[PDB]
Amino acid sequence: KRKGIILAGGSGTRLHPATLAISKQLLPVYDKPMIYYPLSTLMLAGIREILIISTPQDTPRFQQLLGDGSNWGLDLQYAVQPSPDGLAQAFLIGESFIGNDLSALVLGDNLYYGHDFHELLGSASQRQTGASVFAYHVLDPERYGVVEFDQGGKAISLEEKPLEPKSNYAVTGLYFYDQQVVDIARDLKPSPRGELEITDVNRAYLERGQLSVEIMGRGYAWLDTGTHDSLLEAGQFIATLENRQGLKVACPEEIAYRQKWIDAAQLEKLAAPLAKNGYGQYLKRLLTETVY
Amino acid sequence: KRKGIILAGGSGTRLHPATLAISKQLLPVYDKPMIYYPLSTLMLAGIREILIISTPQDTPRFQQLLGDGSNWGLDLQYAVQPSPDGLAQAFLIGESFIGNDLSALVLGDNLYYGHDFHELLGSASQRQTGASVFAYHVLDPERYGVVEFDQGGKAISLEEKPLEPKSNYAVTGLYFYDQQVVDIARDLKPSPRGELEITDVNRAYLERGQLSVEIMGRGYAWLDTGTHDSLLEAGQFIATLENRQGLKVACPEEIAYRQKWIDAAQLEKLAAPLAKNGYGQYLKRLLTETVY
Amino acid sequence: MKRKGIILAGGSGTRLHPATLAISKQLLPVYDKPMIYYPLSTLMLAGIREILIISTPQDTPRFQQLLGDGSNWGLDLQYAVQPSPDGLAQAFLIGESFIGNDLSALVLGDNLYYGHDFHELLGSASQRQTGASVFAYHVLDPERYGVVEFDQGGKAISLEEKPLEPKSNYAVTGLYFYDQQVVDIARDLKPSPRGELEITDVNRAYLERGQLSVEIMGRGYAWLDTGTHDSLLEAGQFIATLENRQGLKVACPEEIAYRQKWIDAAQLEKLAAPLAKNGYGQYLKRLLTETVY
Amino acid sequence: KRKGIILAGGSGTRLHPATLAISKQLLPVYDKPMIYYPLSTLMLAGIREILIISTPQDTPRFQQLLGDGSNWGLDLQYAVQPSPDGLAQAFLIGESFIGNDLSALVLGDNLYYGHDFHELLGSASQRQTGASVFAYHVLDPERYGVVEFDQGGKAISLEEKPLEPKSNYAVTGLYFYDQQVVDIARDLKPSPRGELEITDVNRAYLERGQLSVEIMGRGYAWLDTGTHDSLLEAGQFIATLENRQGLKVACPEEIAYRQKWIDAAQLEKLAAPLAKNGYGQYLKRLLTETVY
Ligand SMILES: Cc1cn([C@H]2C[C@H](O)[C@@H](COP(=O)(O)OP(=O)(O)O[C@H]3O[C@H](CO)[C@@H](O)[C@H](O)[C@H]3O)O2)c(=O)[nH]c1=O
Ligand SMILES: Cc1cn([C@H]2C[C@H](O)[C@@H](COP(=O)(O)OP(=O)(O)O[C@H]3O[C@H](CO)[C@@H](O)[C@H](O)[C@H]3O)O2)c(=O)[nH]c1=O
Ligand SMILES: Cc1cn([C@H]2C[C@H](O)[C@@H](COP(=O)(O)OP(=O)(O)O[C@H]3O[C@H](CO)[C@@H](O)[C@H](O)[C@H]3O)O2)c(=O)[nH]c1=O
Ligand SMILES: Cc1cn([C@H]2C[C@H](O)[C@@H](COP(=O)(O)OP(=O)(O)O[C@H]3O[C@H](CO)[C@@H](O)[C@H](O)[C@H]3O)O2)c(=O)[nH]c1=O
Ligand SMILES: Cc1cn([C@H]2C[C@H](O)[C@@H](COP(=O)(O)OP(=O)(O)O[C@H]3O[C@H](CO)[C@@H](O)[C@H](O)[C@H]3O)O2)c(=O)[nH]c1=O
Ligand SMILES: Cc1cn([C@H]2C[C@H](O)[C@@H](COP(=O)(O)OP(=O)(O)O[C@H]3O[C@H](CO)[C@@H](O)[C@H](O)[C@H]3O)O2)c(=O)[nH]c1=O
Ligand SMILES: Cc1cn([C@H]2C[C@H](O)[C@@H](COP(=O)(O)OP(=O)(O)O[C@H]3O[C@H](CO)[C@@H](O)[C@H](O)[C@H]3O)O2)c(=O)[nH]c1=O
Ligand SMILES: Cc1cn([C@H]2C[C@H](O)[C@@H](COP(=O)(O)OP(=O)(O)O[C@H]3O[C@H](CO)[C@@H](O)[C@H](O)[C@H]3O)O2)c(=O)[nH]c1=O
Repeated sequence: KRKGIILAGGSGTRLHPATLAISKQLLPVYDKPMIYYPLSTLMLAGIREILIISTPQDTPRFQQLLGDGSNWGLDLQYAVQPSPDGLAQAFLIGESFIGNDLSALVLGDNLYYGHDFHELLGSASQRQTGASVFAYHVLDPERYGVVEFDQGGKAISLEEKPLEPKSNYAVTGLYFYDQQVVDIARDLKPSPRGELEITDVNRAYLERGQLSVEIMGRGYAWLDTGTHDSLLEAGQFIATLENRQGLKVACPEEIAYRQKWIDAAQLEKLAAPLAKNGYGQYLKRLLTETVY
Repeated sequence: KRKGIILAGGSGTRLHPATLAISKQLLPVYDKPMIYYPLSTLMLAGIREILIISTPQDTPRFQQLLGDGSNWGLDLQYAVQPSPDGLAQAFLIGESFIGNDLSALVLGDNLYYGHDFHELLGSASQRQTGASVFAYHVLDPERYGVVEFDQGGKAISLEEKPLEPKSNYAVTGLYFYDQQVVDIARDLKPSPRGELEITDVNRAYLERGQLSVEIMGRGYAWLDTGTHDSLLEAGQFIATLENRQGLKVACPEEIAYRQKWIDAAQLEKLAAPLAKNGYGQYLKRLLTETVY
Repeated sequence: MKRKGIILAGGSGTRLHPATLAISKQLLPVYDKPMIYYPLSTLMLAGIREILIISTPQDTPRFQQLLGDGSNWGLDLQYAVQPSPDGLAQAFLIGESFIGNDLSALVLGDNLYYGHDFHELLGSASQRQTGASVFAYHVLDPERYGVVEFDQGGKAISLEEKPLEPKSNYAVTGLYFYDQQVVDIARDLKPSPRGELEITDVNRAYLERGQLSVEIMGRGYAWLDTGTHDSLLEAGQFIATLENRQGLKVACPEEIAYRQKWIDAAQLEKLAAPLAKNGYGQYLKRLLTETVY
Repeated sequence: KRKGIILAGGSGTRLHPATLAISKQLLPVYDKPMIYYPLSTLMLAGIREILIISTPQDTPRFQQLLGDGSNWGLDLQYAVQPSPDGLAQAFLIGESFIGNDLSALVLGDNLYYGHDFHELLGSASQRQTGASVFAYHVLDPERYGVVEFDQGGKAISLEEKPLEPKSNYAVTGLYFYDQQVVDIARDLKPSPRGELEITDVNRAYLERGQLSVEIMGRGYAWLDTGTHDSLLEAGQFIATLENRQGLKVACPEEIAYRQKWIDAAQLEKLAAPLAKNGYGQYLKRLLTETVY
């Protein structure tokens, strides 16, 4: 059983004054709230029990939007991160929620998309020992956790936001962990950036020979919605796919239905109040159409 | 003395689930909140005393964002519209705020842009009798209030969302009124579709020969953020201009400064807390650069 | 086994007027490189090195100027003219001598495919040695396309070209793999009510013989076509977003050639040289010393 | 009478490999060939007699697209620039075309748009002395000719592509000249950059107190299609305006009709060949719709 965490707080300075009114994670990516994207990622990984961590001010907003998850066949819980003191804090704030389980963390502003993403997630969720992370070729690796490989394609080092990156492979905001993660996190000291770093967690596993770094190929899209510009680009990306296909990306209701976490009667009840816009009409259609 | 009103309420059924967490009027248009755009419109019209009308739930959000307006040389007040029962309710809700003064109303999701907009506004503002409104050629006039002209260019008829529009000219969401508006609004009954219509207010002035209809030329951009797609397009539009020019659209701080409503010292105090991001850096730069 | 490829890159481009009064739709850019690069890349990724480019009489020399005989990219490119855009199936009549007694593949010039493991999706189809293979893709407006209907078991049961009342939301994309039966099939075709020699009629002949494989191309793949002004803009934006995020380029023939070992490192450095004053040349250079997984 | 020149040559290296296929000025901007835009600019300035200069290979292609211009009420002529040796060569190549007339040069890859652009053009075009150029605030002045002003608003220096710009005002790719330009261009020698510079022509006028630098306000769009990114952005801009308005930008047939250079019957005849598409349909619509 893997438990899931969505880390959806974080500093808002950058996006002010746009996000003076709204935390980044509540802004729409095209036609739905940003949080639906990472939420769908956990769902596609087969995870139904999820802890959403956000700021004292946004946590109540998330609860209002998403409730307890029961309408979607999920178990959502919530916790507050008082200060954005680092990704790895997720595992301290989430210690009691995780228990003795395996886990997965996804970042609030990370959007993934592509063919057979469900299988890629399935493959990582099924390795019960160590940790799995994903490496993606990017233009500006200095902005991210960076992973270096040897001549044989094997991962050999990690560095957080290196001044002189050793590769162009970023470690994306999606992480699968075994039961070792909490104690690793508990032992960390803040980096010089003043954060409790997920890269330090991932390095702990790498130093024990227990970090699986899978390449997320260039056929996938991995987008960061963290700037005004990237938020725009991501909206256009989603729009182009949805308008071409007549299918929506990261509709939790659809995913719950396809996974059999809710039945047709439940989906029909979710479509009603949204019946007057394209979203509800979309849900209704999924009841009478086979989609492969 | 002309007072301003921003009508910033409205139903969110359309934009759900994106606007399930945030109403249309608080969503960013690229890099700043939507309400900054119509606010800037009033400011460019020389209006400093402005009433913001929103939903019960949104008024405190607007208040948090904007305060009393004193930081920007403005006098901002707030009122609530309990149900989106028509644009003309603005004059009932704002009857006391208006007093015996002239007024202007702008719609919360309307974004205007172009060369000599400030002169177009000033001219309408200087007309102390009757009403003034603006007509703009559009592709789908059936979505809007539509104004018909005779062979000599005189406005002859108005119709709200006509099934068979008489022209391709939409009446935009920006209206200037004399003291007659409140009593005209007070005598209106709701339309078949159940709204107290701005088009009916406008028709009352037309039928007395006191409605001025100015053509807003194709050189201007008049956009609305009413839909997912149009918000995306409005974001791209603003981004292209800002990134080309190194100037921002609808920064209230800048407009206030340029209009002499706040001095250099006040502008510097506004920029400090935003100094870590591009918006604060922008305000500071405005103190040392002459922009024509 | 060798399969031979065909790009159908003709037509009038009427929907794109007046932009296509200047150039063939297939020479217009999609973001940073000519549209034709994209379908060409698709054939290359299917392991196909010998490719006939069919175009209008006026545009044929323009493609010859851009691409040449293909030898610098390790390919064998040839050209033939379609006098009038009288149907996709005409590709097999125009290309009959080119095809000879070989397996073939046709890709449409304004079709742009992208996604994870597309390379393997192409290789599975290209490596078959019998029947026809085509791809079904869920779309919003199936009435604009060849449409495939399935029974409750997932089996293809009918094909209709541009149906006013589509039987499903699955379009048959502009990518087709054929065995040696196709030329004789095409030869017996008559113009449809639309006035064309239809690929859909070709595909129905295979279906009738139980020899049509319809593979679903899932929603994780992007299949776009640049037929409208709007569509072409959106395709450019899509490529741009990917390229700017990744530091990698989509459908660079020089890269794909180098990766398939059809050209060597020295060959690539040579291609990069004349292009080095721009970002595209710089990227080719970077590929010589960067391992990309 | 002023005569016009469109410099539509150059290598277009920044656009490789797209411009291996085609001259940059033959590539579409959204819906019509790039060259329509600068052509429309000249036409909007009242100019009917225009010389189009391009490369040896492309000049014939422009002749094929546009012909002798008689069908649009113009007199279009062509000349080859053997090598892209500087904007000022347009005055040498075009020496005989110009004769003893006033002239104007517009760059092939520059796109202007905005309210009262026609009046802005008319003012400059109708002057009968000196040189007129336009200054536009930009984010990256180092890429352009840069004009500096004194405290009084008076232009005091010009630099081409300065590493350390003295201002954020670029001199755009539109230039109006009296009879002095040809002899000025004749005396120029190639710059450090290896080019016969328009900026050198402009400084010759500035030295004699005969350069009018007019500010093109932030209300106007001035874009150029020189990078892949900027060509994309220009296309989206045009698209947004065209789809909102149901009007098209830079349609030569329209402009010619509005200026009375062609009549209705002439216009019907031009739409006929284009009727099966949205562009022909638009021309037809112009015959029976009054557009203010
Ligand atoms: C630091 C911090 C962040 N966050 C949230 C905010 C965002 O949704 C998300 C990521 O924050 P950002 O600030 O975009 O990304 P950043 O924290 O610089 O980088 C992280 O995210 C990258 C992937 O996006 C990784 O490559 C880096 O290794 C990792 O450290 O996590 C929190 O909820 N709490 C925090 O304390
Ligand atoms: C099912 C579903 C998927 N997605 C997103 C998740 C992924 O980013 C992307 C693609 O979904 P995936 O299920 O990973 O892959 P997809 O291309 O649909 O491929 C599936 O469908 C193909 C066609 O039947 C099969 O041949 C593949 O074996 C199968 O994996 O779409 C959604 O946003 N919502 C969904 O309801
Ligand atoms: C009806 C109503 C609307 N609103 C807000 C929501 C939006 O910011 C703005 C406009 O409402 P919408 O419903 O987008 O636009 P719509 O109401 O269809 O039409 C209005 O706005 C159009 C232009 O935007 C005009 O051409 C029409 O004449 C006028 O009736 O007004 C309110 O705040 N309260 C309301 O009662
Ligand atoms: C007439 C015409 C114009 N344009 C371009 C030129 C400009 O970049 C932009 C706006 O055209 P202009 O004629 O400069 O300006 P516009 O905003 O239409 O304003 C005009 O129309 C207004 C409304 O009737 C008048 O109040 C103004 O006096 C008049 O100048 O559109 C075209 O691309 N094609 C056209 O046919
Ligand atoms: C009819 C015809 C087309 N062409 C070129 C033009 C384009 O690159 C490409 C496709 O032409 P279009 O007119 O977009 O596509 P269209 O003929 O409507 O539809 C075809 O392509 C669709 C996929 O794009 C399929 O779903 C249909 O079954 C198929 O008939 O083929 C030619 O070169 N010659 C032709 O005779
Ligand atoms: C190699 C290459 C690919 N492409 C396009 C074709 C596809 O649309 C898209 C993805 O390329 P593909 O090779 O199909 O798939 P990609 O996501 O890179 O996955 C590969 O790379 C993965 C990461 O190492 C491997 O796990 C996979 O087994 C392998 O198939 O990129 C290009 O445009 N140019 C190229 O040079
Ligand atoms: C040098 C040269 C250029 N051209 C064409 C190419 C373009 O359509 C147009 C401009 O060329 P570009 O090289 O993009 O623009 P660039 O030459 O960097 O700069 C010019 O254009 C800038 C405005 O776009 C100005 O601000 C500069 O003062 C001016 O020198 O002229 C020619 O046809 N022949 C030429 O010799
Ligand atoms: C001053 C200012 C303007 N704007 C918006 C309002 C308009 O949509 C657009 C253009 O502003 P306007 O002031 O109406 O027009 P603009 O093009 O700057 O033209 C001005 O500046 C020109 C150049 O000095 C003068 O020749 C004109 O007479 C003058 O009106 O920019 C802002 O968003 N922020 C601002 O601070």
